[PDB]
Amino acid sequence: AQNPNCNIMIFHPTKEEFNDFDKYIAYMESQGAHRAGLAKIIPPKEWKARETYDNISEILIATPLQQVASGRAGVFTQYHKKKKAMTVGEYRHLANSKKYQTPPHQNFEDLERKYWKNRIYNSPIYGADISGSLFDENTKQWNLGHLGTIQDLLEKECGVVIEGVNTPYLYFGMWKTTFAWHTEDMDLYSINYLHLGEPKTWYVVPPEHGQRLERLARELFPGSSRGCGAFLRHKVALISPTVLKENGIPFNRITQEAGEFMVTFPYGYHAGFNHGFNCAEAINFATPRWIDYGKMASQCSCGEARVTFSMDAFVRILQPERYDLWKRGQD
Ligand SMILES: O=C(O)CNC(=O)C(=O)O
Ligand SMILES: [Mg+2]
Ligand code: NI
Ligand SMILES: [Zn+2]
Repeated sequence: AQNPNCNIMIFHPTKEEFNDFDKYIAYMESQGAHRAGLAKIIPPKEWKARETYDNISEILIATPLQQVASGRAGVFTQYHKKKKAMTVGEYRHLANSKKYQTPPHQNFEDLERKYWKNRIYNSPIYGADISGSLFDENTKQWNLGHLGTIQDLLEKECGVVIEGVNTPYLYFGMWKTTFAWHTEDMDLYSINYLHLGEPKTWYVVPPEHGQRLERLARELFPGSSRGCGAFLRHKVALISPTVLKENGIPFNRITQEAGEFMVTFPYGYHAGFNHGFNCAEAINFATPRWIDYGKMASQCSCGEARVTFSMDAFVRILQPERYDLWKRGQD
């Protein structure tokens, strides 16, 4: 069995190997990369996402989100307070202001310490989930707006033809902006490219041990657990590495830098934070190996998780017994 310790693997494809996306995902899985829940892919030196970023300040962040925490430093939830619209140029200046900027630090480890000590005491503002792309249309390799669609994958594997679309999303971050512990919708893969700026630190639980994280989360967030049998779908709960280690939860960590891709694998729980002003692009995707994970994915029916249009068909086809209850939670 490849990668039996479930370590995060780092890949360096050549320009030739970067042509065929599906083939390279399958290669990484042949080497056991999925067992970690997360992999890093460093593009060949010949590749570029686009020519320059010199012209992005006019993108609008229609609904910036202030991430307000409650709890203790290592075990907290966050809620998103909506803020007035602002441009990427305005948001960058805000991220760099004395109130929000990255503090002085020695290295990524010191910064990680400072994040887990102090996160709860601040409310950083995140531009998340913005439909769009920063890949040049002429970038042919690993262009996250040109991937094979999940609808097409389901049609190819299972024969069924469904409505829905699959487009990328932009994320503009600042120091302490936080992504809560989650798996993807329908336990899909994700791919995330850090276009520019400061790093992103990731934490991940191997898929084979995801239920260990769920059981700890039920213990740590007991009211939330009574409210919903899949409350991690709400994407609000944070648990620190120290707390994970105290409770014996297997996990790994890695820091993504500008120019790098990360892939999350089906049912790989992940969480993390941004180091400073940055911009990422991410999209969900599927492969044949996903289908069994999609059939078994948990679902939130309490009403909180509210998701895209395209998840309807995935539930309806892969999980027809759950469909009626889940759709009630959507409506
Ligand atoms: O970058 C972020 O804020 C969160 N991204 C992801 O959870 C992802 O790419 O799957
Ligand atoms: Mg612009
Ligand atoms: Ni994710
Ligand atoms: Zn719920």
